[PDB]
Amino acid sequence: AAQTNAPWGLARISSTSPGTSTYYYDESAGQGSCVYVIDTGIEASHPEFEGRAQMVKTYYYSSRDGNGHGTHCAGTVGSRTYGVAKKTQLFGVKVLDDNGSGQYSTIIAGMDFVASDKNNRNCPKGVVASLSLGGGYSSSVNSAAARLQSSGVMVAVAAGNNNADARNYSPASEPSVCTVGASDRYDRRSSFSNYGSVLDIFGPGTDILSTWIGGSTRSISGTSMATPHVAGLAAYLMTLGKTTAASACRYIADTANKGDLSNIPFGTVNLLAYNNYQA
Ligand SMILES: O=[Se](=O)([O-])[O-]
Ligand SMILES: [Ca+2]
Ligand SMILES: [Ca+2]
Ligand SMILES: [Ca+2]
Ligand SMILES: [Ca+2]
Repeated sequence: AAQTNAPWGLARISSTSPGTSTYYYDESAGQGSCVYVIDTGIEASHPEFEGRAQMVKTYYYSSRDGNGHGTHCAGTVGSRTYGVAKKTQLFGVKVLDDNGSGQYSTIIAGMDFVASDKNNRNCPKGVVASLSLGGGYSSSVNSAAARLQSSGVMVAVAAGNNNADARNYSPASEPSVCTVGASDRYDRRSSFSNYGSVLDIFGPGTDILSTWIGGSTRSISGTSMATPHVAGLAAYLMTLGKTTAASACRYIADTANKGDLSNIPFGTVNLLAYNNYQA
């Protein structure tokens, strides 16, 4: 399948070269998979989600996304226009308040929640969790992410936006999950992207168009935007039967575009998420 005039990041994930604008992907499109977006919520009523999104948990007075961040990330996972995996099921877990903030205790509970809640959902092709969030190093937060992964969920987490080594941030620094850095449309490391040995992969993260609250769209930047590209890619590849939740991060690294990013510090992987889709 071909989506013309796609957001650059979608075109990038199905290309061996920067500078194209069509996204190519197998029409299965992540059908039968599920992606949990653990964030500020998801505006499930957005036409872009086509009834495939729903809120399943909140720790606050509403399950509504009063911020936009979670809706944007969910859009990059699975919206019809802005998403990687255009037929996946999206589940929102609101661990961040409408200011985009959340206590680590709440974030941990949300991860635990997903590990169990997947047993209440129909996801025959597998389960992914996307965590576009983080803060300073916490062994408890890392352990929660490790448990979620161990439970059979492909966990993708943002590296962080500190232009620093991700070793000092969580859940970025948990080795067993998929830690995602950000690139731009010219295949440069995004100016803000964290780096380091713990990164597994880069995805598009600068100037990413997606859904926003109030039935709208906007372009924003962050490792938060790169992460859902990788989460959606995992769901897509799992639906194709090419990999599993336990092995998807490694598979994505194996099959990535290699050596094509600039300003990658010595000792950080030079790997850009790629679907290797061949019609
Ligand atoms: O190229 Se675009 O319109 O910023 O995705
Ligand atoms: Ca409500
Ligand atoms: Ca450093
Ligand atoms: Ca890892
Ligand atoms: Ca290893």
